Amino acid sequence: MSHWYDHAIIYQIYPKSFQDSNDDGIGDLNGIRKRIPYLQNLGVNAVWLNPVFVSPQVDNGYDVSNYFAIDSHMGTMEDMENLIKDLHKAGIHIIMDFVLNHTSDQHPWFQDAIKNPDSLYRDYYIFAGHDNKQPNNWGSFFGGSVWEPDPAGTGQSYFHLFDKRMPDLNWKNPEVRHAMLEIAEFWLKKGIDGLRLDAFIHIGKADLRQNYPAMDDKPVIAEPFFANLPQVQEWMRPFCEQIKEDYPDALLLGEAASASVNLAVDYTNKRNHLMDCVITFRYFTSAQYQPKELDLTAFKQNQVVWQQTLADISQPTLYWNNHDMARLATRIAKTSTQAKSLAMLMYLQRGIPIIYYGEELGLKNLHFTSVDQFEDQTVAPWIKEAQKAGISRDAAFAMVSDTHKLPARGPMPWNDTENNGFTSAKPWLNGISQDDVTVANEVNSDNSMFTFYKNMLNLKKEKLFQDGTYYMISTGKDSYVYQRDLGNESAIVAVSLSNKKISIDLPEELLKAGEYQLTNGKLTLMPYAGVVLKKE
Ligand SMILES: [Ca+2]
Repeated sequence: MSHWYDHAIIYQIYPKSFQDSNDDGIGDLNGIRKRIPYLQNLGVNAVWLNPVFVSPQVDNGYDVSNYFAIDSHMGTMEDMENLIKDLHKAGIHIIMDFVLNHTSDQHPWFQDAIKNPDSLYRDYYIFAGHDNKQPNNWGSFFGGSVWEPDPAGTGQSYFHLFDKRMPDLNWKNPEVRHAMLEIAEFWLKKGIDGLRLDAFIHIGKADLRQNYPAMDDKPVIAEPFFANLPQVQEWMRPFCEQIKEDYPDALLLGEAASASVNLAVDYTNKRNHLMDCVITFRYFTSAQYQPKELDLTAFKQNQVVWQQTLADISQPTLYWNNHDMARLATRIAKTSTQAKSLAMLMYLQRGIPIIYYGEELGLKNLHFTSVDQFEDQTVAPWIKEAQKAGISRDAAFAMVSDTHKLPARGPMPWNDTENNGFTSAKPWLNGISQDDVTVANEVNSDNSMFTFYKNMLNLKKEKLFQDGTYYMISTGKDSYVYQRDLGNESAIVAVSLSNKKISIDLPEELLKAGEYQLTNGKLTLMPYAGVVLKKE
C-alpha cells in the first residue's frame, strides 16, 4: 500500500500569529478556518499546527496540563472539530505536536502526586531522594539540576529534564504508556491525520542510582543517560504499532533533534515499526546572538549524507526555518532572488517539505526594542556586552532581533488594513516588521515570492520530484546542484550560492522554475539564482 503522507507537503502554523478572529490580538483556530482558501491556492496539502492543548503557556504549550480540551485563547473543541472538518473538505490533512516526555506541574496527575504523597500518580512521574538531596548530579537543559524537591514534600525530588515546572513522565510504569496511547487515539478518532511525536528520544533514562563523571561537582547535561536509550525504541514500538493498526493512514513523524543519522534509521526503518519520518536539527553548521554565518560546505556534507543514508528507507524532512529559529530571509538569505533559490534548493530534493508559515511570502524577523517582548532571560545580559563593545543601542537590538526565536513568530501580514488585517486590537507581539510584505501584494504580482513557492510546489508534486531518486552532482563549492531521476525521465536542479555570476558544466534541456540564466550547453547563472532543467 501507499499512504497520503508519501506525497506530503506540510505547512507549519504557530496559530497565535496566523489569524485573529475575535479581536483579542491572539490568533485562533477560527482564524485559520477563514484562510483555508489561501492555503489551497498555495497548494499545501497538510497543516501542522503548534500545540493548542490547555496549558500554562510556560513553554509555548509543550508544558501540557490537559490533552483532552483546548486552550481558551485559541477557541473551543467545537472550533477544532470544525477546523479538521473544513480542512478535510479542502483535501488538506492536519497533524499536531504531541509531547511524550512530560506534562506541566498543573496536569491533574502531577497535582495528585504533589498533594498526596501516598498516591498511585507518584509512579506516573519520576520521584527519588533523601531529605531534599538530589540522588545524582544530572543537570537539566534549562539549568541547574533535573531534580526539584517535591512540594508534598517528603524530602524526595521529582525529575524534570527541562523547566522546573515540566515534570518528566515515567515510561517504565505501563500505566503512563497506555495513557499516552489513549491521548493519541483520542485525537486520531477526531480525525487528525498525524502527529509530531515530541522529545520522544528522552523517554529513556538511565539507572537513577548512577552519576555522570564530569567537570565536578556542578550538575551536568548528561545526554547519554537521558537520550536515545534502547528503552526508547522498545517503549515506542507498541505505542506506534497500536496507532498504526487502528489508524493506518496516520503519519507518525519524530523529533530527533541532533540525533545520529544511524539513529534516524533506527527510528524510521520499516522493520522497527516506529516512525515514518524524522525532523533532524543536524542540517545547519560578544558570544551567542551574533548573526549566523552558515558553514556552507558542512551543509552540503550533511544534506548529502542524509539523502544518501535514508535512500532505501524513509523520506527525509526538508525545512529551512521554524518557530524555534530565525526566518529564512534574515538568518541566511541575502536577497529575494536567493530566498527563491534556496527554497528550490531544499524542497525539490527527495523528501517531504515542511515550510514555515510566512516563509512563502519571504518574511523576515520582526525586529524590536525592549527585553520584555522576547520572553527570554539572556537577552538583557547579552545586549550589555555589545553596548560595552560600543555597538549602538539600535544595532545591538537588531543583532538579537535577527537571531532570536521569538521575532520569528510575527503575525501574518495579510493586507493593507490595521495590523495588516491580522487582528483589530494590540497584536500579541509587534514591532518594526522590517520590511512590509502582504499576501494581497504577492497573490496578484506573479514576480513575488509567493508565486514562486506556488509554482515550485506544483512542480514538487510531479512524479519525478516526489518519487524519483536523488544524486548530488560533483561540486561547485560555489553552487548546490543535484539530479532527480525516475529512470525513464531525468532533471537537474542547479543553484548559485555566490554573489558573483558563475558557470556550470553539464549535459546538452527544458526549464520551469528559474530567475535569469544562459542557454548554450555550458550554463551561467546570475548572482544567487537557480534553475530546474529537465533533460532532453
Ligand atoms: Ca483569538
